[PDB]
Amino acid sequence: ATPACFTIGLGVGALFXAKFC
Repeated sequence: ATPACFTIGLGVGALFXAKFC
């Protein structure tokens, strides 16, 4: 879901977890 599929909880892992963590 492009930006709509950012993820309120996990989204961080996919988004923030993608470069970080």
